Amino acid sequence: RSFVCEVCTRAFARQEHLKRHYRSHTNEKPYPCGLCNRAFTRRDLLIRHAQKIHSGNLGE
Ligand SMILES: [Zn+2]
Ligand SMILES: [Zn+2]
Repeated sequence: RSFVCEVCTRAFARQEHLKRHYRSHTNEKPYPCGLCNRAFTRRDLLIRHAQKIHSGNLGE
């Protein structure tokens, strides 16, 4: 069929192309804020981000 990335469901036509593109889909910021569309490296950071700007109440 086609080489589609298993992270953003994109499309390709080569294995080496999607290969190097997959390397940037695992060591990326695993804490994407779902309020401002940002990214963090630590989990404690994402909490201090919303609780200080968005909000808290268990969530965000
Ligand atoms: Zn991708
Ligand atoms: Zn945010």
